[PDB]
Amino acid sequence: QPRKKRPEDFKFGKILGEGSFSTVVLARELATSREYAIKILEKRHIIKENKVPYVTRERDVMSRLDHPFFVKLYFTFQDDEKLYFGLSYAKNGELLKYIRKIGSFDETCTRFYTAEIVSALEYLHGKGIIHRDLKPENILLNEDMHIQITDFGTAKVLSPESKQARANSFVGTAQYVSPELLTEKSACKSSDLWALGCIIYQLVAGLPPFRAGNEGLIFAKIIKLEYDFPEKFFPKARDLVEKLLVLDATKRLGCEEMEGYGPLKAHPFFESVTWENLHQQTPPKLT
Ligand SMILES: Nc1ncnc2c1ncn2[C@@H]1O[C@H](COP(=O)(O)OP(=O)(O)OP(=O)(O)O)[C@@H](O)[C@H]1O
Ligand SMILES: O=C(O)[C@@H]1CCC(=O)N(CCc2ccc(Cl)cc2)[C@H]1c1ccccc1Cl
Ligand code: NA
Ligand code: NA
Ligand code: NA
Repeated sequence: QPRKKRPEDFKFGKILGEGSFSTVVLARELATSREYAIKILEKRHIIKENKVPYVTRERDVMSRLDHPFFVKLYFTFQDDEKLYFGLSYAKNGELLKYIRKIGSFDETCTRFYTAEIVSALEYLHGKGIIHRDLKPENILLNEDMHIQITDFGTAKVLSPESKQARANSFVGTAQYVSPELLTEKSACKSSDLWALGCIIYQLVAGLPPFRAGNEGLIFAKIIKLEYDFPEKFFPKARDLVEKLLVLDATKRLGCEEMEGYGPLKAHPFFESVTWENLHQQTPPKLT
């Protein structure tokens, strides 16, 4: 392995963002001149806030990933005060920023970005991992405008030894949380497909489908499947969303009980998509 890195091996630049318990800084490694986004956590805070399992989970999960549509974890290190994660830098930031600025994506852009998310989930689920907090804030964009999914401290590696399907930790974001987590108190891979349906809806409509000024109101709508489509919504995309936003998690297109990603990739909304080539394709410009 390469020499373990230390803070003094880098020059830090701007803060890229600040979370409730972490700060991400842009950094240049002196010996190479490479750029990294380094996520830095104060140990005393992680302890106070009961976040040790989160930090451990983030490292363990990201260490297993090796796919172009995910933020890469290159290294970790620590000192007396802090934990450090050396991540790929996604220069163009959050997908959410683009939704806010443009309001709606056109059909070509919706299809392209949805296809990348589907490709990423196929990989993640193939490794028996549930994301559990999939949302536009956690889909970053690299310099070439391909996706880089992030935020794995609330992900779950399902145990292959027990053929585990359900995860019991209560994690997520209200607009994207699945009805099974609310009613049955567990999530499954298909919970991410529910989140996918909410995201596709959001790209086209400009708002996620279950929305309210507080969480409990959103929960009430999710479990009733209470949402509507705006009058103009690409029809094949509406069909796809209606096949993802299904209360019964065993009936969502793409889930294991529905025979997996093949039928999802075969949906008519994706007819023009070349799946094998996506990360090397030039993304359509977002206008
Ligand atoms: N790999 C990266 N490249 C570029 N920006 C990043 C990267 N990882 C995280 N960020 C940005 O850094 C900011 C802080 O991220 P961080 O994980 O610390 O908190 P968060 O996910 O925004 O909030 P919370 O963790 O409280 O839910 C976020 O806005 C994120 O968009
Ligand atoms: O578990 C691991 O893979 C490593 C191994 C080295 C190590 O001791 N740690 C961190 C242990 C830890 C976690 C949280 C706090 Cl608040 C303090 C110590 C883990 C760690 C080191 C650096 C950066 C992140 C992490 Cl999770
Ligand atoms: Na996040
Ligand atoms: Na985060
Ligand atoms: Na959340």
